[PDB]
Amino acid sequence: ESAQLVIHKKKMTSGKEMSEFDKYQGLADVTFSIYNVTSEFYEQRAAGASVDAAKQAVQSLTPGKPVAQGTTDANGNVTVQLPKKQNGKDAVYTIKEEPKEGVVAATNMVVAFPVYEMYGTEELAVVHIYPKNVVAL
Ligand code: NA
Ligand code: NA
Repeated sequence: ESAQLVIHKKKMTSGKEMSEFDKYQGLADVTFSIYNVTSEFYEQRAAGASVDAAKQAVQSLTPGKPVAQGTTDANGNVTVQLPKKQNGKDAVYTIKEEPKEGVVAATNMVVAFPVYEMYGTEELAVVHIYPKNVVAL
């Protein structure tokens, strides 16, 4: 009933691990805070938003206390576990990078369960993400 979310923080110059990103240095000691936006997603949906629009909307929301937080290790990685469901519904989370001196923070990202490899037929129990700031890139 929980999935692992593996967050890879890269200094940038599918849902599965992507070897392409190994060209970039991993950044240690970066904290990510993960917020439950499940209710907010379903509200957007009930108001007629598409799945994509609903995700885009809740991307800017960080309601309440983070359900999880993790700080990257020496290689730039951290795993957190997240419930696949919240209040009986397929869960949606907003992932926020905490500000850190000398680091360009990623834009907030949304992860909506279940996750399929981008879509394949097998649900992922391990989801890999690579938060980035495209405007900065
Ligand atoms: Na998804
Ligand atoms: Na990044």
